[PDB]
Amino acid sequence: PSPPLRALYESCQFFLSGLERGTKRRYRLDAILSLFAFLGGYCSLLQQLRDDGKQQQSFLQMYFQGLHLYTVVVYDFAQGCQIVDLADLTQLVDSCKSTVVWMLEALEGLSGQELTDHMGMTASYTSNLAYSFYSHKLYAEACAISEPLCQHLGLVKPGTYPEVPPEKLHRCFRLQVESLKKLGKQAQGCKMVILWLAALQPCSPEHMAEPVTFWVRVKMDAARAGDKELQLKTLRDSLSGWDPETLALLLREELQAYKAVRADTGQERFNIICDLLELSPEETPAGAWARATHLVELAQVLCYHDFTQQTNCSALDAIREALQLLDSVRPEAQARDQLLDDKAQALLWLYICTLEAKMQEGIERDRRAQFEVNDLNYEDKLQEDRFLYSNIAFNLAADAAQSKCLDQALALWKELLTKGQAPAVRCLQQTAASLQILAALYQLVAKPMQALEVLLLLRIVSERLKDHSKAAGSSCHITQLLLTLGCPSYAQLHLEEAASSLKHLDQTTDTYLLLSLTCDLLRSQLYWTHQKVTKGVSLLLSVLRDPALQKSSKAWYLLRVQVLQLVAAYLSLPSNNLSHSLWEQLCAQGWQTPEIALIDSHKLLRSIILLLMGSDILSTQTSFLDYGENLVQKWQVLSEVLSCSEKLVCHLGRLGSVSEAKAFCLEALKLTTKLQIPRQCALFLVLKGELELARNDIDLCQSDLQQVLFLLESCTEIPNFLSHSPTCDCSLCASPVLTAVCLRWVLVTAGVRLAMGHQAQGLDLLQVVLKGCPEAAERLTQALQASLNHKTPPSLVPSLLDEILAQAYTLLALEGLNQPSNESLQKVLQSGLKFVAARIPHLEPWRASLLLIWALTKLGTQLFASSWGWQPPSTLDSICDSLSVAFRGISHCPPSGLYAHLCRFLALCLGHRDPYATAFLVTESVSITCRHQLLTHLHRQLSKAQDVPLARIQRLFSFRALESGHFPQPEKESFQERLALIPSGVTVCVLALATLQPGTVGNTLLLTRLEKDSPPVSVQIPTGQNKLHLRSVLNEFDAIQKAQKENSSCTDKREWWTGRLALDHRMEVLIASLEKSVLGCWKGLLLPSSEEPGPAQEASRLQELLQDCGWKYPDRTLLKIMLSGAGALTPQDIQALAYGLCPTQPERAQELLNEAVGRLQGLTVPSNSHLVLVLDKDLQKLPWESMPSLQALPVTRLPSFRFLLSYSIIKEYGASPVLSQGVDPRSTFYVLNPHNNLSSTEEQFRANFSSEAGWRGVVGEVPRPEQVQEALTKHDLYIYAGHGAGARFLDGQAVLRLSCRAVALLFGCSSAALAVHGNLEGAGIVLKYIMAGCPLFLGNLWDVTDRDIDRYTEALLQGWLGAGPGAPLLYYVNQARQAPRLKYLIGAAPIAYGLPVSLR
Ligand SMILES: [Zn+2]
Repeated sequence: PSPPLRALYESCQFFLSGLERGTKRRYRLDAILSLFAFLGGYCSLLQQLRDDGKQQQSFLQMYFQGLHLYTVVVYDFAQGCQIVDLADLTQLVDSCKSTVVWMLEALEGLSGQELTDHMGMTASYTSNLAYSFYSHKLYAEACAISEPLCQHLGLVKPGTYPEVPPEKLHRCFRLQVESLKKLGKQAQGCKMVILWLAALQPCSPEHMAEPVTFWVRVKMDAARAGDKELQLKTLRDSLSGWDPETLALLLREELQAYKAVRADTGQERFNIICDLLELSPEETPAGAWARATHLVELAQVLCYHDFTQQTNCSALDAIREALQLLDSVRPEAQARDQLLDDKAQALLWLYICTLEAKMQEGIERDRRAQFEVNDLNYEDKLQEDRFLYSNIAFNLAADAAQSKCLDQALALWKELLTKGQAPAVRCLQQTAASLQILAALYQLVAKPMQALEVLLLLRIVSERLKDHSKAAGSSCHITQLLLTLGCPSYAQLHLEEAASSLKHLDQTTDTYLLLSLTCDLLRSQLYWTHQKVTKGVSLLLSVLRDPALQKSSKAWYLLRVQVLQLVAAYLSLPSNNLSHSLWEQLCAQGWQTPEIALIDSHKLLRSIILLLMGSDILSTQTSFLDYGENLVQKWQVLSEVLSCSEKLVCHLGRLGSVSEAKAFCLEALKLTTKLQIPRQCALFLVLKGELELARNDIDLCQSDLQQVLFLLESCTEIPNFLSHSPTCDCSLCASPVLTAVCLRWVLVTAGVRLAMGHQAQGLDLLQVVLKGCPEAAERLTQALQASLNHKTPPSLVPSLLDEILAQAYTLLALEGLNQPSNESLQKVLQSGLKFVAARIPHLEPWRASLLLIWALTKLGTQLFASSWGWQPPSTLDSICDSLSVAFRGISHCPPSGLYAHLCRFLALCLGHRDPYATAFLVTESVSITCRHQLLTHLHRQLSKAQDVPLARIQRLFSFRALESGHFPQPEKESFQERLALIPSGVTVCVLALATLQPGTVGNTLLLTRLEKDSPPVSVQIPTGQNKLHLRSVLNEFDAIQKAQKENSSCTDKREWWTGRLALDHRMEVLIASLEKSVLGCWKGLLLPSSEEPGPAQEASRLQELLQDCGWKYPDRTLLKIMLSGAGALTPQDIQALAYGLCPTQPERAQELLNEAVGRLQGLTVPSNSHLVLVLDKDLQKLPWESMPSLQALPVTRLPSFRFLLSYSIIKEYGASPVLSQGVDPRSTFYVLNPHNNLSSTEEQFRANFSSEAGWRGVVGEVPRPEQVQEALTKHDLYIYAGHGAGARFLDGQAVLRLSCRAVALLFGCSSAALAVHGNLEGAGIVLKYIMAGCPLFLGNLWDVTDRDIDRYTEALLQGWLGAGPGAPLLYYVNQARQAPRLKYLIGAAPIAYGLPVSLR
């Protein structure tokens, strides 16, 4: 009784002493006995509460303390639970559940204060027990121990549990809801969430956020599980008789939660918005406000999903209704900050929906909208299409109205956010996201400065929202945009702000790593612009080797794209910077030239865009899944694609490849046509005009310029923009992109005028361009100063404006050469040289061009005649040094036209003083564009791979595979290593034309003979001093071709035949003039040497005497080569040699040479050998093979010297089977009469091609690409007799993809001919065939009139196919030229490309 109760105090003291002894002592199984003792004490406490009648508060506090001690002991036990004590924790939790039921009963009738104190202690004990149980994964036990609490909690009216701790209430509720979700209680979890909401009802909605989030989570789990009844059981029906305003707020919060989740939620949001519309009234301006907000949300939902049938409303109609409602609303002073940014969101989504409608309409419009003799210009015609009228259907004046919405939204948001006071908008998150989308859209439409304004505002929001990741992201974007414009200094402050803000994040999230990598990449870029390349390479290498760059995610892909662009920027630097050690480290990654990196970046961008919006946008032949960041990323990817295309087009146009540049330009034009943006269209049209100018197509360029003028006059809401003042605010002057387009327009117009011969107008226009560029730069500087407000004009602002000025200076100086008398522009060379010298590693090719102009100006002939040893019967030091420093500038990536001029001019200057250097320079000036294309093709093959022959071929062709030092020590070392690799018994001859004027054809021929174990031999032949110049021969050849075309179209055949005979006589005269008037006595350099001893002895003896005779440079090899053919030497050529080499005592030299020829007469036996001819773009047209002296030798022509070495490498690695085993006359595929325009050819060649062995053929129709595919890859002999080479079926790009393993006999009109458009190098299918690795290629050089090509084909085929086991094809090729009636008109057409090929 009372004494026992008094003893119960002593018992409690003893229990406290035991607990002190049991402190940190896990009772384990003895916890059960402790709980039994506690249950006895609880019975005693019930008896005391009966006796209590702080009468009972003291006993309640004692019981609470005992329960707290028991809870602490159970928490320790669960901390040391492991596998076993969990079972003991079950009994402990049963006892604790009995105690919790007792505590809940005691908490009843707690009146006040204790109702928040005793119930608070009960809640704390329950929370501790629940944490211990749930942490032990005892979901069922925790649910059982927590069921009594929330059940009565939720059931009780709002008065109960008043002002209870929301966190404590959340803690139990969150634990129970999480346990239900993990167990998948489904309905039970939803009802518990309902009780959670009911209990917390009298409070502000931020406390309701977590329940709502849990409701959305459980609903979406039901969604993955296929449940829909829960989704039907929405908040409206669930909450039932609740206050409508709270229900509307809860539905809005649920809508935002559904926007957050990463799943497709179109229908759920539609249901929520419809329910919001039903709840809202339409008799109160607050109702109008709610209706407008719901309408803009409905517009967001409908702008991407198709729900028209069940809504009977369009996005535009809904958004216009919302706009009218918003404009009608009269606000209240405290809530104006919501009407602002409500209007802004509405206008922005209006713009987005109108753009989407335009895109869909254009896609549908474009989708439903859908026999010349030579095929030289087939790919050009195929590339070109008719879409210029679409541009007229493109520049509608609705664009100003469309952009007005975005401008007004920006203005309203600026007014909202500028003021210092914290914004009162309910959700700043959505404002920040919409600001990001607006900035992306502004970038996409080529309005950069306005986009920067938005980004500054986004950072302001990040500070208010205290979210550190977005501050770093926005600062990185700001720095990237600032550097793209060309302001180096203003990038650094924002970069440092990003670096400072980066620190406040956990160092394990992907965000931290991505931001750190981006900042390091930006630092590397900033070093590149500030001449710190040495550590920039280190930073770039550390970024590249980092394994986290390869993680599969869309955010990392854009970082990879930017890294690739920076790699391309680094790969465009002269070898003086860095060092040898870092160069192969950089090249070891797998990118050897900037264009390779740019192409990889473009491919990555296309792959990214493929994953986001399908593929209908890019080309004509899924769902968007708006997810948050996807909306921003779409516009970002489109803008990046456009910028990458612009860079690629500019670089490829500069290099000298025009076909690829035109392809990229047309693709970009199509893309800009679909989106309906005139500003980008104008820039790409101007670039296309510039590309067309280089091909000499004046009218097409003029049409494109007219289109540019029409578009410029369309958006401006002799052209008028030339008269603008230096300072202006018009749309053309306010924006830098438009200013760049306008400045390019005048350059292209001046180029066209100069081409047409209208001089003195092009100079006038180019003066305008030169004057205009710096003033535009200064206006851009002022504009950037106003926006960013640092109030300090930042250093310099280099940009694309610099390149425009450089090219303008180049063209002005080049025009200066042709008119030497005008002093006013004779200082432009100096001015441009100073201007370029300022930016050394940025305008190097332009510096090289200006230096070449300076050298040719100082040229003022016999000036180069003291370096060679044959004269036809110090300034040099300065020219050599200047040309050397110009050569080292562009060696790493030379333009295809300036390199040849530099190389051949320097080779002329050096002369026989350094034979090795002269030979290297002459060899390094032929077929450079082919070398670039082969490097790109090799990279494509190697990338397809995931090899050793490919690696060695890459080393042989790379521009940087050499050591360091002076000029030309590494060049000579590499050249000697190449020379040691020459196959035996092969003599290589290079014929190139030395051009003085960099636009015309010269009159100097350079000849080089390269041989194994022999020093190189070089010589120069001037042809301007004698009649019958080289240009005379070229003009006569062109005249003969045009006369043949004229004579082809006639009716009477008498005149036809007479004209044909006269033309044949003219061609014979031309062929004779080639040998007897151009080469002269030096025909012997193209003949095989001698192996019998005795010519060497005679050469040595003659050398000793001729040294005294007056030979300025004595060479034994020259005499050996000339005397190896002593039999064919005529008296006149002997006189020419003696007079040229020996001007001191010509008479004695003539006598000695005559005696030497007499001694060597007869005892000459030239033997097996092979000659390779390397010709430049102008000499390739002439038939060198049909000279009388060369009509007895095997001759083939190759694009360059490195190709022979590549053939040797392939033969050593045993890839090519033809040059190892021999063309087998069993695998033949012939194409006869694709389109039936020929009749007699079929009749003649049908039987001759039918009755054979293994001759698969197709005759009558056009072969499908698969057949020719397998006929070129797998067969051995491919023959085509149709008109043209066949580019209609197998275009060059299809050929490049293959491996060529056959010999192609193309018997068509101009099959082997290379098209020379302007100053560009030759282009043809033969080049692609050689790139694919063709052992031999045969084709005609000029157009043929048929009926004699028949006889030539018959003779050649019969002879070579009936030869026998094995014979050289070149012998029968030379023997078959006598069959036709016209021996020089049709017999001289065929030529051979490749290496000699024989049968088994
Ligand atoms: Zn203006």
